[PDB]
Amino acid sequence: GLIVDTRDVEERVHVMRKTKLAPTVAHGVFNPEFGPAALSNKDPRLNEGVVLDEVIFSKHKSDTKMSAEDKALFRRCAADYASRLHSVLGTANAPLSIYEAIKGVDGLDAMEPDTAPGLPWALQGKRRGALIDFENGTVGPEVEAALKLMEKREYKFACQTFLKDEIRPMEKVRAGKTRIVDVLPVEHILYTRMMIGRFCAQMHSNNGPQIGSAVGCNPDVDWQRFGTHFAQYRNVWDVDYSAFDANHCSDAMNIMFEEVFRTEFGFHPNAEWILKTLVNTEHAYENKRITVEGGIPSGCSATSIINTILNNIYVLYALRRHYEGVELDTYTMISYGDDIVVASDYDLDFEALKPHFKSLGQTITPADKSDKGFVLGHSITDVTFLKRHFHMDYGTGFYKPVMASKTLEAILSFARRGTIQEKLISVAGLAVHSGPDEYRRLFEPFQGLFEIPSYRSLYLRWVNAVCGDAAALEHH
RNA sequence: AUGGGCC
RNA sequence: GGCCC
Ligand SMILES: [Mg+2]
Ligand SMILES: [Mg+2]
Repeated sequence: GLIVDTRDVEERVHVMRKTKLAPTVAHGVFNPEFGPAALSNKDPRLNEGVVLDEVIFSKHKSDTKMSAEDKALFRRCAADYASRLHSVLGTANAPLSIYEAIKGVDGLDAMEPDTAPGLPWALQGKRRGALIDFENGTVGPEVEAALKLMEKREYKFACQTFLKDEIRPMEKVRAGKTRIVDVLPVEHILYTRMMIGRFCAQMHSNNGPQIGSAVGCNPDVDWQRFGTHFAQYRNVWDVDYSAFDANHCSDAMNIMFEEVFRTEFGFHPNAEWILKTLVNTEHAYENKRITVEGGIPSGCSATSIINTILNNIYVLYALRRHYEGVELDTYTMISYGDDIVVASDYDLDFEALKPHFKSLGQTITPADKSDKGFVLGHSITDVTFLKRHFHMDYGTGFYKPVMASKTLEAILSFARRGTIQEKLISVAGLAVHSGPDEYRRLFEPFQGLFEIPSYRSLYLRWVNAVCGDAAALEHH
């Protein structure tokens, strides 16, 4: 978004730490073009004269402003999408109890007991268990006091910046393109869950093309559902954004929140108010305090669902800004945050749509880059969604999420000390869809050192997961 | 080092 | 704990 202020405060918030990721035996063998993200300025792998802390805020280039006519247009799309959405989810969106916000419900995971609390708790050595009782689902004085404030709508907060200790393409490491997480205070997360926790549960349970969202899906078993759905259309588009999160303009955010979370849909009046506190935020990084306008704080605030809803409304608004008579049935789409798959039988011109996404401050481009702009005819077996391809399992005939072996190799070449065993059994679950031969190759560097799940066991597990009867069929 | 999914 | 946004 738009960085309006850049002040320097005396007290300092720490981030620059060492990476917990370490090279495994696989690394020496596979030799991936991947590595831990740069977390320091003194990182020897960084390109000369490349200032880390400067490349982290280079995503905030502007809070694009919309005219009155586009705003009224956007509002129309938001209300149309809100309509479909709640039409499918229902309208039992009353607040959750504090107990229910902490433990969650069906469709909603409980809160994480041992993660960061945000500010200003980080300036007091307090963990999450020190503020909240994740057992009995209870909160302490500070929190409760903070809840009243939020009830009063007089709550003020700041985001704590964290560099993401993940593996990335070496090109992005060297370019110091480490991604960051805007850790919000723990009370904010909780209150958000109270205000919109039921809604999020419903979204997770109802994931699919109908609501245009994959949040809460399980690739292993939903690829079949999503795959058959999309192979059903003439055109399919793998659309990429750049800085989706950052490029949400206040206009757009403010209109979605107003349109999707109205009290008539069952929401407590504070739902709209809490979300709106994500627009203009103050971000604390070491000795720096940075006030930003526009953009959704990445990681802490039903971030995925908000990013997904917006994505749906962006597509409907672009199409409508270019074509006449466009409705939600004109096309079909599933998204997960910024990740998106769009499909239609009309020769929709996504090359012409670019400017219209620009009118929102968003930059769309084809996934398959080598191709000059968006083409037509592409089928679902060409796109990526959630870093997985849609391939046909020749054993069952079901679609299966296949990850690129280069990616898998990367994942297997770095690990957090003392978790290699768990991680493997975890990655095996993903590798099984590559096939027997690839599966063997991938884990070969680990054989005789860890327990590698057999291809057969994970395969049988999958077949049942995806379609229990298909398993029974193989027995009749 | 996180929101949220999925194991 | 691990992956995916
Ligand atoms: Mg502004
Ligand atoms: Mg994609």
